[PDB]
Amino acid sequence: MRYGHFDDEAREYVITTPHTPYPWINYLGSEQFFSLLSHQAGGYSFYRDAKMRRLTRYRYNNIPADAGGRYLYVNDGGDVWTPSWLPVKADLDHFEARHGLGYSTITGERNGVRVETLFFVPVGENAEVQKVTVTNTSDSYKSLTLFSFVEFCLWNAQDDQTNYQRNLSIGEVEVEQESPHGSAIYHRTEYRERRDHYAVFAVNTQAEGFDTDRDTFVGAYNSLGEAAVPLKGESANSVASGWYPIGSHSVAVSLAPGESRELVYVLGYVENPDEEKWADDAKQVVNKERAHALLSRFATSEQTDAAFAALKDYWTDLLSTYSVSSNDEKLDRMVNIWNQYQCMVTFNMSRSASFFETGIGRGMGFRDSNQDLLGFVHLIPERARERIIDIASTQFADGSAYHQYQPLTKRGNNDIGSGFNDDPLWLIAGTAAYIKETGDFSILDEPVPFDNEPGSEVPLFEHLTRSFEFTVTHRGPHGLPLIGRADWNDCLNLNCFSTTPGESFQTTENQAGGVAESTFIAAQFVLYGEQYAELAARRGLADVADRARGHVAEMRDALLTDGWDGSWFLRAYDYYGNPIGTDAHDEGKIWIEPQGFAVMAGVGVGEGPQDTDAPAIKALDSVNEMLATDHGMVLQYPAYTTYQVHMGEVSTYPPGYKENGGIFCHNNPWVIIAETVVGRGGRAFDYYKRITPAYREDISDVHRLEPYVYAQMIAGKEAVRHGEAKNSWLTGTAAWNFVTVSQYLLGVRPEYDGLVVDPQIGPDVPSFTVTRVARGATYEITVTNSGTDGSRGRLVVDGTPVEGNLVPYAPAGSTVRVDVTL
Amino acid sequence: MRYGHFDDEAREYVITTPHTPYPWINYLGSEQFFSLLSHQAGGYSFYRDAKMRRLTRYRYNNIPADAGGRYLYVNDGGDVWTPSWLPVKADLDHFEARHGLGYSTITGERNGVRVETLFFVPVGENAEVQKVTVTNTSDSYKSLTLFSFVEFCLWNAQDDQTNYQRNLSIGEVEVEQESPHGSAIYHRTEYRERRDHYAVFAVNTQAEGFDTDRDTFVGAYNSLGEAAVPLKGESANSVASGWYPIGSHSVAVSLAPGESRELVYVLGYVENPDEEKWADDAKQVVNKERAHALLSRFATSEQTDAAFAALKDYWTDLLSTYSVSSNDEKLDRMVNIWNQYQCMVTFNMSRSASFFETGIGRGMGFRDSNQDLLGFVHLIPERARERIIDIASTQFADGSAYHQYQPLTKRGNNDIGSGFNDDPLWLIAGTAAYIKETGDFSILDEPVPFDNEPGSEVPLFEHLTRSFEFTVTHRGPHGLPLIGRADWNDCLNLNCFSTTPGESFQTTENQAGGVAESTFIAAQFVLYGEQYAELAARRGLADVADRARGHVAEMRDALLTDGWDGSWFLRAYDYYGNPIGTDAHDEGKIWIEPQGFAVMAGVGVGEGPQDTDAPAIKALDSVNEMLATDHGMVLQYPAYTTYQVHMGEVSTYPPGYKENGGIFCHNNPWVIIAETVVGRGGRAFDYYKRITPAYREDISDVHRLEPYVYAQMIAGKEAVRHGEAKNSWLTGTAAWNFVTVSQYLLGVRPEYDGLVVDPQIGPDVPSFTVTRVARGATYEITVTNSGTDGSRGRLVVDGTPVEGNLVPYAPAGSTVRVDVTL
Ligand SMILES: OC[C@H]1O[C@@H](O)[C@H](O)[C@@H](O)[C@@H]1O
Ligand SMILES: OC[C@H]1O[C@@H](O)[C@H](O)[C@@H](O)[C@@H]1O
Ligand SMILES: OC[C@H]1O[C@@H](O)[C@H](O)[C@@H](O)[C@@H]1O
Ligand SMILES: OC[C@H]1O[C@@H](O)[C@H](O)[C@@H](O)[C@@H]1O
Repeated sequence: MRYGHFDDEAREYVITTPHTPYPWINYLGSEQFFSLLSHQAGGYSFYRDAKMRRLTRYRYNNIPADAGGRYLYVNDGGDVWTPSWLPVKADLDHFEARHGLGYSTITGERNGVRVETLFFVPVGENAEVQKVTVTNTSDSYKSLTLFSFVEFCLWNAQDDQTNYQRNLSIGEVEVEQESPHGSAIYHRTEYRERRDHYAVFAVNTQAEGFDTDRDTFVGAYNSLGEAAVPLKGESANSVASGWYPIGSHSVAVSLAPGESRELVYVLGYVENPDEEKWADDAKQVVNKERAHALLSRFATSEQTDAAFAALKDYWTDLLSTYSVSSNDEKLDRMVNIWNQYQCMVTFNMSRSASFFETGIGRGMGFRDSNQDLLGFVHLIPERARERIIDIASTQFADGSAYHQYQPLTKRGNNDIGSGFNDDPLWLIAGTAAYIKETGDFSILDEPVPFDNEPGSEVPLFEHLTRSFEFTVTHRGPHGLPLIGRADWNDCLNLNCFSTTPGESFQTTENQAGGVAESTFIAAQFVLYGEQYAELAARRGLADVADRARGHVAEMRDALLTDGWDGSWFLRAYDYYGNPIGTDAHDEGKIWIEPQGFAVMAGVGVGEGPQDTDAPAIKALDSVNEMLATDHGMVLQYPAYTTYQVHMGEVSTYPPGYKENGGIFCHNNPWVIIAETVVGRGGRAFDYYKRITPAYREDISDVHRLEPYVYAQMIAGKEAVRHGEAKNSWLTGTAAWNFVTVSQYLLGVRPEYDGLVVDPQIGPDVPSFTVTRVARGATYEITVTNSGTDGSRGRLVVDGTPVEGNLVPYAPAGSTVRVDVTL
Repeated sequence: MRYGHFDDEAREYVITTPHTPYPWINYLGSEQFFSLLSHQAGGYSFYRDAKMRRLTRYRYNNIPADAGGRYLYVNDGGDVWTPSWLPVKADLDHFEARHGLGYSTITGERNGVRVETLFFVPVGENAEVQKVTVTNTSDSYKSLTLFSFVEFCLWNAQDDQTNYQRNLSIGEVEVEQESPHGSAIYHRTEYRERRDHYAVFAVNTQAEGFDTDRDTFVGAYNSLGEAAVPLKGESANSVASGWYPIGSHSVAVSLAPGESRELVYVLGYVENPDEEKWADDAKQVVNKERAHALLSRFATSEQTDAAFAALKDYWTDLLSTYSVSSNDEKLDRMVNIWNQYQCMVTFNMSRSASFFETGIGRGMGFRDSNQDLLGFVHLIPERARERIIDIASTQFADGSAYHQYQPLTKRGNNDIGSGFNDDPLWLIAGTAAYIKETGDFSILDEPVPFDNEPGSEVPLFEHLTRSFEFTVTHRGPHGLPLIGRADWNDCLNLNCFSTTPGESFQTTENQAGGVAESTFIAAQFVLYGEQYAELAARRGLADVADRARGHVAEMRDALLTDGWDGSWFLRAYDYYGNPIGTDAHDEGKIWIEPQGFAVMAGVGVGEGPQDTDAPAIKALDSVNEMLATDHGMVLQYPAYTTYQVHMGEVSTYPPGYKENGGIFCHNNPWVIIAETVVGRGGRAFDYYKRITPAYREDISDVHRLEPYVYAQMIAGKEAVRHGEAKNSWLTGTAAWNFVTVSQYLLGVRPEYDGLVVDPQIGPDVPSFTVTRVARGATYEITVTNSGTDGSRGRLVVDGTPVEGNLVPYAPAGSTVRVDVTL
């Protein structure tokens, strides 16, 4: 069953019941200011840093989940309710929430009163803005008191929740009932201290009253759903002095039948230059100039409406780079709208804040930066370019890099340090793609430091060389790369050997040496080894290139021998050299990562889909028989039922969950592409459909999480909860699925010397057109598709039949028409 | 107004309403296993380590506060309620909660049904046990279904609340409906991996049904107060697979009028040897032997009742060391019962967990270990002795020590390291007191390592020498000890100079050198310098002693000159040698720490209370005019109204809170004693009364926190919330107040060569007897007291008038009678 439906025209998902299987959130804000917003108005806002600069408080593991948010308590003749349904849970005659691009509306009607709220963060604005519309839809008169509600976080969220001995005493506000454009509350905790910023909560009309103390507003022994002030019908005008500060105003609205009222609220993040902090000599009153300026900017519905439409323009113009038209409206909505939206969010948010990720840790995987870039680089190339240079500057001079990178500080994480031997090659993956997309080889010439050390700068290409050579000099007895702490799979820790709860599986190493090898880094070395060879060759470094090709060929040999178990690739070699991922064993006979990434790199690919002796085909057939379920392909099988001390975290998970038999979506697109590579488009589109939001909307009660975005993890076949997802939104599944549907199924992928036009999607999408803007030009690609295994497209270019699958990059401002037949 | 009353004969505080100003908790367990228990049954349990080994989940900053705990949902013919009132909040005909020593009872009656629950942790047991008694007090028949409720924490509480990406997938249970003695649930999260321990939740009767999944028991979009299973009237028999695991059973009870039912529940922490973890070969089923054994131990009311009484015996026998009988029952109840109880708790719990301290950080201040010891050393000398040796082993070879000590690991905290130059002398304060109490000078001969380094062991006395000499070699231009990062006052950071939110005020040092001095360490050096001199001299090290006396005399000189502002002592010298705590300034003219500790050490004490030119009297008169309020003495005055970058954290607090103008109770007993020293007992007893639980019970609505225990912080005169407390229970206020009332007001303090009998309490306690057991002997001390300033007691010993105030230590098993006249 479903709990809403897609509104393609509006570019929205519309949730028609407050009773979802789990809270479904949206992301607001696209620059420095962000918001988490559920269909019930829960979650929070933060500027830049979701740990140190969080404006509002949100409790993970609340009972019930999503119990606090931005609330507008309606008091209608004594009866108190909220349009978000929660916290109050009053019977609503109508409820609807619409999640769109950088905004959401929530609407509730009860007893002849309808409240619509537009939530969004404006462009060029560090503020969450609420446009409220109250409509008397009854035949009688209405006289209402509306109580707005926000609960503040004391900025640093880790502290706010763990350091009560200090922080129950530092809460401070200022109250400005007669604000230039209405009424406003200032949460200024620690502005007295080292903070040069405060928060503002305001409404563009004169408030009847207010409240900044949470215990006075809500009452003792009261849940948000029973708050005392709204039931009383009148604000308590509480002034906070420590404890829990809130933003709250009462607004009086009288309405004839059919008559409506519009109100605008702003949640703002205001900073001041250090010298400009105080309005007064005594340094007690905050300087509110900038806060008034922001509030002058949203004093009217007309202003607000314009900021909104502008936001709509931003996103409208942003998503013009790639779109498709098909028989299949689910594919269309994913390719054009929801998958691209999700990829921008992963860029803007990294892995900081989610209903699952708790926003306390500020870091993000070096490997995750790089994979994420592949999904948004067609949208924001100049930004992408700047990202590639940021992360590459933290790279150690020996080729390794920090396993985690801080986007806010643009520095590697020292505490975690290095050691994950797949991390380095990921920088090549990022560079190569960025350049194929833009043709900006100039970046390779850009100066980049090692470990952010001034005067150590070398051309970026030399960094790729460090990354390439790192694997060459760190191989094991079989010639496969040493795994180090882990490869892509963080829970594969072969140098951990831990028996002590609370030691870090990824960092702690209880045995010093060993020979642990990974087939996945091997496959990655062949794949991104050849991309590096391509870049060195074009660069004019022919000697370096042929030589790197030489290593790549060596790794290709190793995989197909020491890396091959007979019907699929081994996953790794352990500390003592015994194989991992072999049919000889009982559990973890087969792992998905090396099967997909290795065939992604042509290793084992024979003559065709018919070449069933081709290892790549044996592997892919093994992946189908042993790992693929209706819900996606599981990570390995069988899952580990007892703890394997030699293998780190992977076996600490119960069968069917996460890295132990979970369906890790991130790595499924690897098999999908591998399937287009070997020439089985139908099987590739099948797999892609099994894990894609649009196609899972029907089984929402199983999925639980948002039907519009990818989640990291869907419980595998050995979990009772199979089909159930966790960890939605922030995941490399987005980037890799976009790259899969856009470049391999649809078949439109940038190359250095032109645009490949190679569709591989199977019979289920017989016809489609792709519109893409590449190098200033627009290509219109009209595909007629039998979808037959091993059929590749013939291009007709601008009315003239051509040979091969590459289309030459036309000049900027050009329109090229490409006819493809499969 | 009050919310209960003291029950002295039961040794309990009884809270007669569920509607306290704030949740009032108790501590259960006295060995390895502890529980936090509010008057509403909220809080949690943990074994040893409140961070890594926490059995049950508790949310700080819940709305409303205290919303989850151990709940027994009563379903009486459809009407669902709880005896703890919360979560459900059903109208109760009767409610009462009684907090006693290591146990509590909670009782609720609604519609002819009464449920009494005895909560306690048994001696020699790692388990919280609940004795439930259901009594049909109506004239009609009753048929009830009781639903027990516990919500598990996934052991590591920091992880459990921040690592959802991993931990929403690792929740596991086992359900045993037919347990040897009833029904039991096993929470075994991560037992699959590195944990050798699980938890058990059971009832000594056959359960009708069960539930281990929180979302099924409580329901979607439901608060604990609305849980779905109890409303339904029947358990859902949920099996937890990830998400949130709970312990819950339904029990069917039918009752004729007047007839009652008794049920026993156990919350248990069961470990297994590594080789004994599994009942099965497949290693899937937990070995429940030890869990069954524990449950066999509490299968009956008779067993339970005996464990209870034994617990009562433990505490009855434990608090036999010191008691007083007086006209004043509040003094009596504090001296005999509540103050002594609180001191044991600080020992057992350190600073790990309370409703204000969040149990995530495992550490405790080195200085706090030492001061705490002074309050419980008469109770548990052998343990104390072991503590003194534990902390002293982490001390660096140069005299400094870790500022924080881990009691569980018996290791100094490395991350925080050293630098707080008052910390070292605190080890002398601990040793000297322990030895005066016991006469065990043998400890001074004990081998102790520096920084836990094998082979570095030196006699303990040498450690005291390191501590003594550390101050001698770390003095400033005026001859006062360099403050380092801070002295006792952690928020006095003179080498911080920070302007960056999130830098640690106590550790980060933005300026390398300076000359910051502290008068408080100076006073501490004179006080504990002379104790050290006494110990070296007795030890036979005459040269070392006279020499240390020499330094002590030098420090005395410095304080009364470079340390004296005219009418009180300066607080310190800053980084650039400018005074802090001087009448020349506008804010922080006077600080309390150096006034009390310095006169505690006789610095400035003249001829008598009449000697008004004596600096000690000027200082103490200054403390009275400028710092003392009806609620206690404030920390400094006036409080800082703007941030002082040169002074660290102290000024980040708003006036009247914590270290900036808050009433820090810990340091008030310093002035109180200093007042008995100068000979003003009435003023000393006045001050003591202003901050003591028994005497504040009347103004509970102001205090807010528990009226039976000391809190760390009462808002000072410049806070609007003046009179309001925070941070109850875990504080050095307990130790120091006990030492104040027991040794200085009442006047009974151990010395090396005998027992001083020197009362100084003022007119308000005209007569009292003290019963003290010291060195195996019992002293009965009968005081007749005019309470006149400057009157000190004349001892008559065993019928014979004697001279001076010292009574010779009689042999073990003796009874000495001491008559005192004042
Ligand atoms: O780190 C512990 C310290 O935190 C500071 O913020 C508090 O003001 C102080 O009372 C406490 O000792
Ligand atoms: O464990 C597999 C993957 O897990 C993800 O949670 C991490 O972000 C990613 O870096 C890793 O490759
Ligand atoms: O450190 C982040 C990692 O945490 C592990 O517990 C998870 O299994 C893995 O998916 C994730 O990448
Ligand atoms: O800050 C003053 C006091 O604060 C307490 O929290 C610290 O534990 C104690 O060491 C210090 O003396």
